[PDB]
Amino acid sequence: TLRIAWWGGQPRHDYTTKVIELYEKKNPHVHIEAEFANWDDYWKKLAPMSAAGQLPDVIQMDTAYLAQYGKKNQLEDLTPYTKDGTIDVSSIDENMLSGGKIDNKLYGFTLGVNVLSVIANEDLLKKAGVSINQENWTWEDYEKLAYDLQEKAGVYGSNGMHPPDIFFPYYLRTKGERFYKEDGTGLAYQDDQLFVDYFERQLRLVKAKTSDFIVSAITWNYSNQYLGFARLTDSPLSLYLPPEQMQEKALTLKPSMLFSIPKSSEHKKEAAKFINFFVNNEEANQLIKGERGVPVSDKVADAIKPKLNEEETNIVEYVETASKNISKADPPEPVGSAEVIKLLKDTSDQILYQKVSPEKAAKTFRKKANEILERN
Repeated sequence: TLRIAWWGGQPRHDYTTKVIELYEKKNPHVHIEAEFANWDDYWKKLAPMSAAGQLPDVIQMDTAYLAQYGKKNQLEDLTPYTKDGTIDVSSIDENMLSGGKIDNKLYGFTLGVNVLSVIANEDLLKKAGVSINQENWTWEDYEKLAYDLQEKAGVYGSNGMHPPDIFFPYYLRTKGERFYKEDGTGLAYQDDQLFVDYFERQLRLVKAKTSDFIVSAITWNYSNQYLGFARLTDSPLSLYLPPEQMQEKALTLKPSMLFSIPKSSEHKKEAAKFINFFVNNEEANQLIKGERGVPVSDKVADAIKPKLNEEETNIVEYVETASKNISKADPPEPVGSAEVIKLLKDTSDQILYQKVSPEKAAKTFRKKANEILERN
């Protein structure tokens, strides 16, 4: 047998089960045993197995945990299986895969990509008499919009860019900088005024009447999350490119999730054959239909687009457009990023809700973050 595991909701469980049944029909000698759970319970399951050396042969993995599990050669490098043909990448661009690489080894194979977006309620934009020119609106343009939306529609401008470990790095990209060094040993940006300018704008918005409720004309999220909001909201919603991405190509092709193979598996070829099937089989992807993010193969993408309805189509058309003006994905979050993230959240509300000056909070943050990461 081959063991396979993932997290998600019940719709995902249902079609993933159907994908596995299809695989077994086409591969009778391979039985698959599935385990699955919501996000929280899933890591609860996988964490003890990781160190006990008994993970499933195919592991659904998240970028924020890839570096941790890839410790001490615990994950199998997938790069050679892309080279011997086990995993076909002839229709998968490199730019879909780099969010799963650490030190030039592919510890996770990306199953789908997401792109940050400003998701807007069209009825509430109209009500306030405002609109978004997504191709080149600026951060100043966004702040105006949030103010205008409140005083002319009584609705929040936005949920707010939460959390800060996602949208401060986005801000940095809009200014041509980066949060993590690619090698994960420290923060890349060195100019504390980037930090100051980010959290001063957060101050202005949070202390304003203009500050989830999207079912708030505006919500900040990854593109995949639009499906939930668009199905929930009777108003029409649209994905817009976020402010000031054009100049430095601030958006990236973020792995929604990845498949990995643990080095302890005794079924690596069969595991990799399943991953190849998952990302390249047209029939399987008529069942997945983009729910795990935009498919990485342009052949699979072409194959499912006719079947997608309005909301799913909006996502694919958003990602396809954004993807022509992107920068290189971040590597998986480095070990100790959990501490950095907690430090950033704690520093955020010392700024927003205590009177901690952003200039003081800035150097102080950068200080301790670099000491966390310095351990590599």
